[PDB]
Amino acid sequence: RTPDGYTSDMILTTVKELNGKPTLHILLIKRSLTNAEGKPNMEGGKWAVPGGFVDENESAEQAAERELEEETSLTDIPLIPFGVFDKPGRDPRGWIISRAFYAIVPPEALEKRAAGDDAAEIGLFPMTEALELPLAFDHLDMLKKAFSAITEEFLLT
Amino acid sequence: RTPDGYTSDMILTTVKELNGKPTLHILLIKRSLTNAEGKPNMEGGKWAVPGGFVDENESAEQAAERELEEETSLTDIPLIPFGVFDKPGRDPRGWIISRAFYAIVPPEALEKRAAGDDAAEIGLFPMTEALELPLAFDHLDMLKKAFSAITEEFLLT
Repeated sequence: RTPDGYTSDMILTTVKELNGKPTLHILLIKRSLTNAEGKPNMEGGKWAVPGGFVDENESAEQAAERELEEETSLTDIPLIPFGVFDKPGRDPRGWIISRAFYAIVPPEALEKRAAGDDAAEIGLFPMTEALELPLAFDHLDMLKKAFSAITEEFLLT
Repeated sequence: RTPDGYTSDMILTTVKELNGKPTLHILLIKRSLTNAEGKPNMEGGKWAVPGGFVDENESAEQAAERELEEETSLTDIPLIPFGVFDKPGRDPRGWIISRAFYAIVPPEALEKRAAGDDAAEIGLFPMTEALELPLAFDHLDMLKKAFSAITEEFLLT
């Protein structure tokens, strides 16, 4: 018995004004209602952080650097590791181990994707609102641990 | 293509006097010359940190807590995560992802194992000497990143 997958998942954040106050926002992507065959999707309709499967010939970091660019065209962004999500059962599709990173990027690239041609599918949420969404997998746990770590970094300054 | 394994690897350290100076030591375990069949062992004869494979029904943390007890009978020891070692090729046996932890324990349990009935096989090394050993897999990289993190924690006090 070996693992079914390794993923690189990204808490992608920015700071922007909500009601004239600087507020931490997160980019999230709603899972399709259907899979490729047109039947009901696992975790269908639930919001997920951006990310993807890591390839045999890369590190989770390399996969996160790539997935950052595919989703936003950002390129010179350090990704901060903040955990591993490996709790048995986290992903119903099998034994999948997630390496989780956060990044703090300028708001404009995230607004572009939330407003582009996938708009119904992508949102830029204040983090307190994101925490109340219907979230895929253990992603609520991911967001709570990221929020906490990011906040504690912001507090130290 | 999925991963071949997930491991929980432990940098197990203590502080004790070497030439009347308090020095960081590490417990390491020499890999057998042979595998179970009696033929040459992968990474045979090379020193490795304690650790083991994580089971489908546990977290890497649970596996580290267990492996701490099997190797030393310590039980109330917080394990500090310090990285993931996922670099392609790190383990010749396949695609194996390591979740790495450190712990700082009292010297006596580590001295017991280094002096017990596996004595030729187990050593408690000053960390600077451990860094020069013939080390299995990427464990040199693991020890250098642990040493660095542990030192920077000790410096903050």
